[PDB]
Amino acid sequence: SFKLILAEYIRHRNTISGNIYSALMTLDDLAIKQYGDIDLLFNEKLKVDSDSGLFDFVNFVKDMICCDSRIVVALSSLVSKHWELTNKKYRCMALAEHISDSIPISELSRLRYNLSKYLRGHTESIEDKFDY
Amino acid sequence: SFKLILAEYIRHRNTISGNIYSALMTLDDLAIKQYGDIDLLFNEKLKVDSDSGLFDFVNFVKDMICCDSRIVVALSSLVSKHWELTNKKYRCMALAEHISDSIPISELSRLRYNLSKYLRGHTESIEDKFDYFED
Ligand code: NA
Repeated sequence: SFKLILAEYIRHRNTISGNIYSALMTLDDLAIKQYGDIDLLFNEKLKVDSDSGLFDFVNFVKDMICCDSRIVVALSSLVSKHWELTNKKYRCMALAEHISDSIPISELSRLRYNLSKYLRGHTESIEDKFDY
Repeated sequence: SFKLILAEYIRHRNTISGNIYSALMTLDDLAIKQYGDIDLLFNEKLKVDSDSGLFDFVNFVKDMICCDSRIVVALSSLVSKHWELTNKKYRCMALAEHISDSIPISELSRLRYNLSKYLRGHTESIEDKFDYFED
């Protein structure tokens, strides 16, 4: 159910509406802090517009999921938006189902916990604490 | 473009017609010899209907992308067909562009070499030989 929220967000980042999705867009800031220029990362490093762009993107994020799903969710939604804006919506659909399905349960719970805290106004940002 | 012909075949195996494509369908027999019942490979071993089916399929064939495009092309086309028939056409399109572009130029030329021979009636089946310069 939270999986499905994540999938929906990644799949439809470009047009989607609702508070929970606006919340998730605040994760962009983490990706920007981490990589600096996202366009450069997408266009020059990963070549996301190439014929292998979907697979090269997933290969880039595959190990960092268990490090920080916040980053992977942010990057996946941004590349999905990029692909939708270049008529590769099919890649958005393929990415969303696989990223959402591949976040391990520990990391999924962690993301849900920190998002919940943000959504109730307990925290300024979506943090990375574990609910022990 | 030969590459684009392969992409078209994989993308649209379920509905595509034409001499080049019916020829590529003869490669199924290679896949069936290699792996046996394709349905079992797809449904039980690879679980291609799962949310990660696309990526699990690509991972399964990735070792052959470089060295045996006959089998990779056949299996990709067959799983594409399966996904079109189970309402996941978006997977057909993601698969076709990636597989077609990930086959090395030398293996491309090889497939083209053997396919042309088949289509010209010089061989009974689509072989796996190299021309003088790649052998
Ligand atoms: Na020939």
